Amino acid sequence: RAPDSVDYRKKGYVTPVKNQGQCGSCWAFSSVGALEGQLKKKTGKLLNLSPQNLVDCVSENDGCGGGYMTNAFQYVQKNRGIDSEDAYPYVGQEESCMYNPTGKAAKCRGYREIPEGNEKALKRAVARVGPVSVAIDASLTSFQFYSKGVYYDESCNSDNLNHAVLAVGYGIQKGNKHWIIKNSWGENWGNKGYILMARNKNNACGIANLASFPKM
Ligand SMILES: *[C@]1(O)CO[C@H]2[C@@H]1N(C(=O)[C@H](CC(C)C)NC(=O)c1ccc(-c3csc(N4CCN(C)CC4)n3)cc1)C[C@@H]2F
Ligand code: NA
Repeated sequence: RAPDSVDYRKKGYVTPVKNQGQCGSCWAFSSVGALEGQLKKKTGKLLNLSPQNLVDCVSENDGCGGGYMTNAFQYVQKNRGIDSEDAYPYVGQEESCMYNPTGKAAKCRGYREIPEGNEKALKRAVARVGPVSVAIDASLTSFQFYSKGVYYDESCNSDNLNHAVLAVGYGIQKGNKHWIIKNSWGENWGNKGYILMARNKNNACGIANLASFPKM
């Protein structure tokens, strides 16, 4: 059995909260967050990886028009690397691919998709692998104005995924099981950039429907 609670913020696996701006690069932030966790586990060092590298260079995605995290991990593998944020900084608009192997800060040997809808498998992956890339329905006004507590809205649509975020842990708050979710809308959004989302509540907001992690 996995631990009852896991919080990778407490383990030094999670970089500061970023702000993607208007660019539809949620997928790229979700992807780099999962890579950053694996890089810390493998090398002992926490550093910011480049979402702009992904935006500009993953041709299977649509840059600031959106993308998938699976395609991002596939690119890092096929490309034999991803650059650091410092080497390839975020500008929030699409530009020509500027990937440089001199700035390479991580590699990827593959990825794994979590079995669809399986929150227990997602829990075990978070516990035993690290932070996991996830997609959710973030379209409700109640999500937009999240402040505190465990987020649950009966109107959330588990069949309508429209945002990519990072599951950095899980636990329980006053009896309500949750996922600890890192967003990419700045520290001013939510609770210092984070939201606790209902866990084991009928796959609320589709949290386990499009989850994946990279391998290093
Ligand atoms: C996030 O910033 C949240 O708001 C934005 C952005 N979104 C996404 O990235 C979502 C995330 C999923 C639900 C995990 N993804 C998409 O909406 C998405 C995925 C793929 C594509 C795609 C790939 S190739 C391609 N095109 C279209 C255009 N033609 C000319 C070339 C190929 N499109 C697009 C969008 C959701 C929201 F967009
Ligand atoms: Na692909």
